[PDB]
Amino acid sequence: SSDVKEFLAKAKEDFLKKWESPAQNTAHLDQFERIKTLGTGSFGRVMLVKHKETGNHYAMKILDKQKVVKLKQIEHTLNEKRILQAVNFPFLVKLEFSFKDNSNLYMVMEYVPGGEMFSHLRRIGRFSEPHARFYAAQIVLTFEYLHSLDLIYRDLKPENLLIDQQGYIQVTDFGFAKRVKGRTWTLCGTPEYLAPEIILSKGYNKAVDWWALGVLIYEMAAGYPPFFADQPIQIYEKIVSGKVRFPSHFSSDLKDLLRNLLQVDLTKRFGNLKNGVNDIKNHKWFATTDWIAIYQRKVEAPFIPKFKGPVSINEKCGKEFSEF
Repeated sequence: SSDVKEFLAKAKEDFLKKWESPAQNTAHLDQFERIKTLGTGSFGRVMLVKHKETGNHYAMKILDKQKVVKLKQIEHTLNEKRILQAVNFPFLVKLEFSFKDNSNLYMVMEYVPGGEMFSHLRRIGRFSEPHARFYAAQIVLTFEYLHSLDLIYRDLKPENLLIDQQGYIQVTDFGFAKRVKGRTWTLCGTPEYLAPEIILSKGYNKAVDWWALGVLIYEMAAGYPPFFADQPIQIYEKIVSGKVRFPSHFSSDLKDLLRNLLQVDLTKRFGNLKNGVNDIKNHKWFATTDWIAIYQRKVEAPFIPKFKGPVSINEKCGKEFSEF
């Protein structure tokens, strides 16, 4: 009943402290040793770095300030960082340090080597229902956490979910996340996951995440998404039709839960009803889920992945990123 209610009061207090005085320049570039490139983002390279004194490894995203200006992403970049430095939940990736210099912004991210659920679902084909359920449980709780903070996630999809070295889920990207009470209108996200009210530009709220959960659950258990096609536009068309076919092996409870998540009518969608998340949590498809044990990372994972161990002399855009 009320153990939940105080956990969330304390979570909000923690979030708001950090959200009202965000932390700045918490480290410096000369503290990290470059190892190699991990990849590329939009504004620059992602580097595997090693903290020179603690020995811990991080994914440091480098962001060219001028390229951020040029791609029209100042506000989104400020906001992403502000959200990341403020949150804290066992299935969310950490922003471990941030800092800036003349040329760049740096986001030193927690680095768990692994491989996305994207690559895993594709090469395994599909997950059994308890396997899907175990991941889904982690997203339910994660959304319950983000939503209590008025944060809409807005980018749920297999590619943003890493399967960690304990086989637990980690949400790895906060690119589209937005803090809003009430409603907002930005068309963003990967087409297969979008709620029809996003596509129709009628404004929408945190309930799109719950539609997107329903999409994810269906994909994990079917091996393919419920709404699909060659072109984004056809995908959008199929969603607005709202004609979901379930595989023959989907249990009754799964189909039941799925009709309530992929539910067009907001007065009926599981998630934002007067009962909120408990409507999902008490749902029959999750009767076997130990919520508390899930949060504590105690449930035995159904699969553990294969182990691994891997600037200008002028100041640029000082005013634009002063809040960074």
